[PDB]
Amino acid sequence: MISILHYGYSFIMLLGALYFYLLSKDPKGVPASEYLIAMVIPLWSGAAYLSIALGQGLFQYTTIYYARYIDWVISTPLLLAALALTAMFGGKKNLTLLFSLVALDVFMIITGFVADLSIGTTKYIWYSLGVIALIIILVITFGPLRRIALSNGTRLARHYTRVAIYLSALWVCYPTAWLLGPSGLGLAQELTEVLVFIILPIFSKVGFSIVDLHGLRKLHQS
Amino acid sequence: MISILHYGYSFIMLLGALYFYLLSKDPKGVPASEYLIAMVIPLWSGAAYLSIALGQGLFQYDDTTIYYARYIDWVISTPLLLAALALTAMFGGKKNLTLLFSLVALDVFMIITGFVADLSIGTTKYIWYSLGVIALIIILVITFGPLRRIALSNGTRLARHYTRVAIYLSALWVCYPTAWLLGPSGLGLAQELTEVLVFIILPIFSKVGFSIVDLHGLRKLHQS
Amino acid sequence: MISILHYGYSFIMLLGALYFYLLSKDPKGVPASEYLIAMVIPLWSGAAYLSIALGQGLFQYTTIYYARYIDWVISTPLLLAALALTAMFGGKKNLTLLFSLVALDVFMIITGFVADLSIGTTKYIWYSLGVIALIIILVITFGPLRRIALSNGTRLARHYTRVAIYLSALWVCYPTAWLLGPSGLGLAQELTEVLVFIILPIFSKVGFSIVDLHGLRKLHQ
Ligand SMILES: CCCCCCCC/C=C/CCCCCCCC(=O)OC[C@H](O)CO
Ligand SMILES: CCCCCCCC/C=C/CCCCCCCC(=O)O
Ligand SMILES: CCCCCCCC/C=C\CCCCCCCC(=O)O
Ligand code: NA
Ligand code: NA
Ligand code: NA
Repeated sequence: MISILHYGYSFIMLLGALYFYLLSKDPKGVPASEYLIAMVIPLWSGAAYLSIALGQGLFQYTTIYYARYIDWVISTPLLLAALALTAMFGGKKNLTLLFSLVALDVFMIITGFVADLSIGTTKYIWYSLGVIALIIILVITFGPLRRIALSNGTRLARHYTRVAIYLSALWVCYPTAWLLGPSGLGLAQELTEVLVFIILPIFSKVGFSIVDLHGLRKLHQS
Repeated sequence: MISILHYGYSFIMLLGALYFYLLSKDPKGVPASEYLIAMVIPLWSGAAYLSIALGQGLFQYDDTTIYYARYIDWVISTPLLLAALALTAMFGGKKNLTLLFSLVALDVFMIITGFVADLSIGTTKYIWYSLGVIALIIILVITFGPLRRIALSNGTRLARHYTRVAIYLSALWVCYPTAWLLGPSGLGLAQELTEVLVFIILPIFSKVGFSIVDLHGLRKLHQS
Repeated sequence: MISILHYGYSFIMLLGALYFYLLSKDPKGVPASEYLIAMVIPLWSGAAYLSIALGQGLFQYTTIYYARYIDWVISTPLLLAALALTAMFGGKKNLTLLFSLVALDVFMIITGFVADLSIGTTKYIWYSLGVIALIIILVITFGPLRRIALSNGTRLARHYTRVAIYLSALWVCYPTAWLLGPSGLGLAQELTEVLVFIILPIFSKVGFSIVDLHGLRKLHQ
């Protein structure tokens, strides 16, 4: 079942990527960079999850699904780049703030991988450092990055706020599931965790970019 | 012989790098970025191939030898080659860094699928290989489609140079997956030594030859 | 002792990062990018050294403190980015020159890691390539990068020269200690090398950015 769930996930990622490609051909004032990011996220995630479907992107250590961290260390900084570019839509870019989010996010994913390879107190030290990074990402998202969005007008700021809440609600679920599942407290079964880390990322990747791209495209004049 | 071939390759990479450095000192309207890219490609490749010459950048796996240092080479040198190609198309005009990074992403993916295919067996190997070939097809579609249209937007003379470089690169690059499939990593029709020689000769043309053709052509556009 | 030294180091890195964050809130004409670089360097290094403190970022092979290379491959190109941005302060950026330093530096760290995994002549081939990369970094630092600093006026060039000497003096210590210690000739003891690679980087990361940011901030008035 776990293999078939990952094949299904990879197929959905491919369909999402093809949909964003089709949208990119009639871009409605959204820059090509947003369409590229929206395609790379699911194609990379799809490849990483295909490796799990094929029985390659996991090892016994309990099963470490290490291909999830290979996925996230690329897909999650790109999702924050997408969020930042939405805040900056129609205005000056702040690439310093964008790269601040990239740095926090790459660190967060690495601490999760090291936490997964760790045992005892050590595991929860790494986990806690990753949670601290996520807290700072959310502080930036609802603080300075939101102030940039507000500077780009009512309609853009409304859309940014929707995308920021959508992202934040889904992202807090990842460390929650991690802690409850086999990598942490071992309260939830492996299959439960697998389903959560199939369904969450469908919404976090393809769902996020449908919401984000549709909302930006709606701002288009003629 | 295999060790000596790799030492020889690394020496040729170093000579190429020194030549591009000397050209960079009298740049003839070509931006410093193009000279830097042209030097990083052969120096990185030369270091990776030095690791093979020293007996380090390879291991035994499925009874075959995986020359893993080739993938360490290509995952850096090949996206830089497409960046060089893209910057040629954009010469004298607005840069499209979105298209350039599209090529970088496709290319890094392509090299990673090759490495994973090499570590794989059976149907799994050809799934990864096939995904890398699809990435190369999309790179070539970009090269002869939208990237060529950018070159044409920069005028007849630039577009003539771009088209020459695009054909040169494309002709060499389609050889890599062809050799890979025929050789020990794939169907095992071609012998290890044949594959070693192909993956010594091809990259001399793909790296140093490409940047000689590209930089000479760009420098020729300069009026002194 | 080795574990406690690494915990202490990680704590000093955290305090440095928090100090640079506080400076960033009243930036005195220094761009946000400089404060971001100044924070990433010690936080990344702190995390890498925490892995050693916890007994994770090392293996027996001699002990390879592999977490040092994970640290340096990110922290050292960022330090050269900081140095390059200082030279370019108040003028046009030369990102080609900056990325030239990044490329040489990442290569240098990788040769050190490969040298550490190597034995005999092979070890010293990789080590020598890394030393050549460092010499080119220093030639750039005191040649073309210093000429950019001089183009940005007397006060900036005075500050740049101070931070270039500070960085250069510390950086030449790393390959010297590496060669003398267990990874090289094995003349210096493991504990001596551990202390050198605790003290040097405190000056190379937090000390460097205190000197750099204080000097740039002083140019505001
Ligand atoms: C294991 C994973 C490895 C990851 C692999 C990473 C690849 C590194 C290189 C990428 C392409 C570089 C892009 C080049 C940037 C564009 C240059 C540019 O903008 O040039 C401006 C102009 O030419 C000057 O005046
Ligand atoms: C091993 C960890 C590797 C992490 C690499 C980072 C992954 C890719 C994400 C990078 C951030 C992309 C930022 C794009 C900025 C676009 C700016 C613009 O559109 O003008
Ligand atoms: C590991 C595979 C993916 C790694 C690379 C991902 C690249 C995609 C992300 C960023 C695109 C950057 C676009 C820059 C836009 C600037 C404006 C322009 O000139 O078009
Ligand atoms: Na967006
Ligand atoms: Na070019
Ligand atoms: Na600086």
